[PDB]
Amino acid sequence: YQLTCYFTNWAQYRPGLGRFMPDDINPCLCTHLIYAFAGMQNNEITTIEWNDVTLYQAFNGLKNKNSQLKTLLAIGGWNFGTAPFTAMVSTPENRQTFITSVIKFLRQYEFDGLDFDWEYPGSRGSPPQDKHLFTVLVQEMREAFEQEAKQINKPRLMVTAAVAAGISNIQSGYEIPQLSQYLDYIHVMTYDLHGSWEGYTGENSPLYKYPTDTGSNAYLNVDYVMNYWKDNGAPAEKLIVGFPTYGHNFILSNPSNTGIGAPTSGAGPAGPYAKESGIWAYYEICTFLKNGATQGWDAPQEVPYAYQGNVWVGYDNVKSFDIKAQWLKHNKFGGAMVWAIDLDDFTGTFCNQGKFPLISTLKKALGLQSASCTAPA
Ligand SMILES: CCNC(=O)c1cccnc1N1CCN(C)CC1
Repeated sequence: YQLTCYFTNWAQYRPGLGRFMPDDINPCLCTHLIYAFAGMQNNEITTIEWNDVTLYQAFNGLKNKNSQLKTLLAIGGWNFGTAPFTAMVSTPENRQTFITSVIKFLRQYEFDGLDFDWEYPGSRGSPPQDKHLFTVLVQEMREAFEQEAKQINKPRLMVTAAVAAGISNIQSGYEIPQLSQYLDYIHVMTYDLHGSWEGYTGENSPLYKYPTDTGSNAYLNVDYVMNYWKDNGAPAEKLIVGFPTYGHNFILSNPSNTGIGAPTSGAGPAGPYAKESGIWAYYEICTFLKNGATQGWDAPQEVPYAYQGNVWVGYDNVKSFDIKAQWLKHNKFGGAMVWAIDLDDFTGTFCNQGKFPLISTLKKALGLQSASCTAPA
């Protein structure tokens, strides 16, 4: 199994104990590390933060401590949107310009591959033709990587993608069988499956449906999404399950109603570290629990929740990560990806469950405890 962990280049701006840099990553923890995010200018890949070059060096320098560790650069993300992707795939010339730039960039800064985080082909402004053009782009990148590997006599660069969990987004976004052929790994975003935008409490990443989930709401769980990808053409072995080291919080309309599907008035408060509206890092959630919140367990969906006064949070813990990992193994998927390494309790001081408690749970469960962690020769 792979254990693939996203690192975010804005975690550096968090105050005090929240500050997270590439050198805070245990190089033995994950099998793959993904750097979020790269940008695009004139159909060519670029940095986005002022100090990305320095951070790349520290990030890829972690491979000097683990001979087996591989790194990838993720281009795009939510705020990036679809416009530069649409423009880049719109002509063969623009795609070639991009692919050439990527090969040069990854080799220069010593990344082992590219993760496409186009959110999403065929939606959020992206026209219908981008569904097929995304397939074309990925195939062309894969084949360019194959050719480059032989010309310079080095291992081939990897091409992966973070992909939609919403069924509508999947249907308008991906030619699954064709796309799966050329991608090395498919990182399925099996989280953000519920949120305050719905007007009621719901879990961030429930494994199974809740009894009341009817119609299209029955699709908002890890099991359905992963199986949808598999049943519609993606090989299980290439499919990577998304694991969140964060939760979504809510403001309860009635503090007396604290169950799944309880009416809410909006997003819960930003945390003191990640400072994200409606989102708490796992370590921020641990503070919530320590400060007197009541623990809940969503039994049908195998995930925890917690509430105090008018604040409700749906999240993942050691128990839920374990259950999901056992499920993953039973279904013979390629492994797990984690958003994000900087949201786990990396210091171990918030949750008192050791360093990186959530990711460590996956490392143990996926048979990676005895994985090689030695500097290269
Ligand atoms: C911060 C923006 N993140 C992304 O675009 C992203 C890219 C790849 C995988 N997961 C992503 N998240 C979507 C937003 N969620 C709140 C966390 C996970």
